[PDB]
Amino acid sequence: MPVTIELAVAKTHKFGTRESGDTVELVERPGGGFSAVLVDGQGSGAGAKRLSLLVAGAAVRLLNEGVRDGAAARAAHDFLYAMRDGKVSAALDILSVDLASRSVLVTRNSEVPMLLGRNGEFEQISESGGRIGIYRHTRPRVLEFPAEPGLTVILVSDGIIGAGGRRGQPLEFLATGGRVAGPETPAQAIADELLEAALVADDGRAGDDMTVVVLRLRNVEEVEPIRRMALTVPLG
Amino acid sequence: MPVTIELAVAKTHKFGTRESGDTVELVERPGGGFSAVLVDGQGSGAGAKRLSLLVAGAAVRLLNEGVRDGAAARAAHDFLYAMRDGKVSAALDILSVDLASRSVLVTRNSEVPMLLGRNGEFEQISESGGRIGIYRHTRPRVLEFPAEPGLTVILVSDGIIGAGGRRGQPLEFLATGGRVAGPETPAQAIADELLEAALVADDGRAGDDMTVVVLRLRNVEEVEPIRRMALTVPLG
Ligand SMILES: [Mg+2]
Ligand SMILES: [Mg+2]
Ligand SMILES: [Mg+2]
Ligand SMILES: [Mg+2]
Repeated sequence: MPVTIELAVAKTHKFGTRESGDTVELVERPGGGFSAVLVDGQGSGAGAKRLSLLVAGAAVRLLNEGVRDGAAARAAHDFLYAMRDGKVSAALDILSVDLASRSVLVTRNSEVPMLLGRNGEFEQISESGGRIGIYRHTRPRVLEFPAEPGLTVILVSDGIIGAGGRRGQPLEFLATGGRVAGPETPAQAIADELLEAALVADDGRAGDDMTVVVLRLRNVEEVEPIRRMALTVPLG
Repeated sequence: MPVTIELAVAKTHKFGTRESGDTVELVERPGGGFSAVLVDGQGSGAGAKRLSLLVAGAAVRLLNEGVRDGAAARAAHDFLYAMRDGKVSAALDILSVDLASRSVLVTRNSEVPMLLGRNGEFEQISESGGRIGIYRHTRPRVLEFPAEPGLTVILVSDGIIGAGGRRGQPLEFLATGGRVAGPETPAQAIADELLEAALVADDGRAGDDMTVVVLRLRNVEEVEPIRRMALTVPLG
């Protein structure tokens, strides 16, 4: 069947800082479809943000050129490894729906778990290639799923996994994801609600930058092929 | 005053084609804030889309690197002029919220009117540099406005302006914009309703790719700096 892609993001910064070192960039693939690049750079605040932007940018450039996701992740690593002399790490994920291969690809270098929903049944997946920027020969670990209606992917930054840690009551990630992801729940509502649960776990003072990325594939129930995108930034 | 920023896009393609030649890409600005890059490649279909992705990708790269918006537009022009040997053109606009300068910039090489909302009313503005790609000495025109509550910018592709040509009754752009953009209307609803007005004017058969980009700055009504992004698109 034809598929509709919903992607959504909800994110905030560590309490006490004025910006996040987590970057999510969205890029249109020249073969059709889209990618989200999630980078969580070492550190917080201004410097962390500058570097996460450039790391994301290294991957986004290559994706724009139709370079394959794995190669793009390796390039982002090579960039960070060269520019910071093997001293700074970052978590990197690339989450793609490739409308030419009819596939969802997840290229992971993060050491944070993800959730996968298969028609409402969620599981936690710990497979990743670990962080980029430090080991010379770092490689992504890769997941590929047929792009069918009912597939959901939830990717987070470590600030979500860390929520509650301050008071020794860590967020139960898999349990909270399955809870919030109802059958008709839109991607944005999953992302919003997972982030809110993490914020409640940190008593409203994020202990680290927090980012939730949700992909939901569903059946087509809009007849005109309209593409939409929206960004909201409160408190600019 | 502090502002909450909404950016929304609604877009579809020319009837009888399978893809749009118009591209919108979003990029986070290193100095703080973001840019939307709108490109309408010459013609329609896959050729036009290749061209517009090529230009948009260049402009995103430059803005990610911190190249100032007017310089970025000229460099995107230099890139197209080189890659296609001076033979092909594109309409380009860059719409930026610069959170370091507290301003909204519109860098124009499109030759398509825009709408500007302020003082509780709308105006149509045609100031622009030429299309990019062909003329060696192309330069952007840059409009800047303070980033304050109550500011709206609506950018469109020429398929919106030309809607209603077939039936003899062109879409009334300013009247429609003012009608659909009431004080409390969200950016996505404005984008959607203007797109639909254009589709209706073309009797449900889009005469040329149609893209609506809406930026709305509003008073802060929220308390947590939680950024949200959403993309909804066919795979298909
Ligand atoms: Mg970080
Ligand atoms: Mg982190
Ligand atoms: Mg065109
Ligand atoms: Mg056009």
